[PDB]
Amino acid sequence: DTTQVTLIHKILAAADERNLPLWIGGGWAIDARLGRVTRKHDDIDLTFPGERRGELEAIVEMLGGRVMEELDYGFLAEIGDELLDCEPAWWADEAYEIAEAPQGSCPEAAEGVIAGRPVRCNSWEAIIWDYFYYADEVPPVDWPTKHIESYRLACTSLGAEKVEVLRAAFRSRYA
Ligand SMILES: NC[C@H]1O[C@H](O[C@H]2[C@H](O)[C@@H](O[C@H]3O[C@H](CO)[C@@H](O)[C@H](N)[C@H]3O)[C@H](N)C[C@@H]2N)[C@H](N)C[C@@H]1O
Ligand SMILES: Nc1ncnc2c1ncn2[C@@H]1O[C@H](COP(=O)(O)O)[C@@H](O)[C@H]1O
Repeated sequence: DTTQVTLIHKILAAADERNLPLWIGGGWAIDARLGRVTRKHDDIDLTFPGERRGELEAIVEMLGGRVMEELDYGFLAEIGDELLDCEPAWWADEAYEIAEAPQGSCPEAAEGVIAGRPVRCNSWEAIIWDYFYYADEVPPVDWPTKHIESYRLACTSLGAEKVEVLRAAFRSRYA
């Protein structure tokens, strides 16, 4: 969506004004790290400081949107027709961390680009990590192409050995 790209800019601009860091996650995070739009994305994934949820909600409402229901891992919001999938991160020692995610999931540096603009986005490890859950719940043979090819891009970018080490950590933690 041209709509999603512009909505991302609008959200980040509003967050910047509030000195509120926000990380782009999921599909858009992959494209941000690649610096190229590769794929339609169902929604916009956001990671936010859990202790400043109120400020994110205010941004959403400022933009004519609304906060919808709680999710198992965060909350859902909406601007126009577009859905915002929002997950909190919490201050660790010198960075924010998503609960039950790899260390370094919310890097301070803006390490991606969307439509020429630098953006904060979740790490490759954090991105990959969520595919592990997905694989436990949905047989990868039933994954749509949009998710399959994005997963493979992430694996290509991170490297096969690092992915398998991360998978081992995932399996071990949840066994
Ligand atoms: N960090 C711990 C959590 O990791 C994963 O959640 C991940 C969710 O599955 C992600 O949501 C995605 O998957 C959900 C379905 O689970 C879709 O409804 C949603 N549109 C899609 O973006 C969401 N965008 C990020 C979140 N980390 C696990 N599925 C649940 C776990 O509690
Ligand atoms: N049905 C699902 N169950 C669990 N995880 C999912 C599901 N769909 C997507 N995901 C994960 O969430 C990430 C972000 O999805 P998206 O918001 O569609 O970009 C994907 O890259 C997958 O890792």
